[PDB]
Amino acid sequence: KVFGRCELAAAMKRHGLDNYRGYSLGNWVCAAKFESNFNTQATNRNTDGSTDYGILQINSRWWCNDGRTPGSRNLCNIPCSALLSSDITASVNCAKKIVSDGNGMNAWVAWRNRCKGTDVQAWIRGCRL
Repeated sequence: KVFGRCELAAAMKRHGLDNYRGYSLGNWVCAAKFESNFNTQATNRNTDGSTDYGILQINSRWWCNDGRTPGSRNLCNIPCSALLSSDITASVNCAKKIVSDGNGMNAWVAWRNRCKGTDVQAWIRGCRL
């Protein structure tokens, strides 16, 4: 499912992401935009053999099992495939644990490279929330 901008912002807000660990809603929308173009089915393989999954490109080395990243952890306790569902619930709850891990949203390279320090609120502008 390819989310609309406002649609995803409302879904993320409903799942407790606005201001989660100090990160306003615009940060998550911005990250999803540049990680996955709002597409829940986005996957991208990394050079170490791990794969990024779903709306927030959650990585199989640490956070989910894809049966294909040897010596990996499954700290979100989910199959990576669940991260691709049109329902973002699994992606959101896993991201909550990623962003609590110490490094905040720097765990997402596109957030730090393209969202951090910009006007992220513009990403929820015009949305009814």
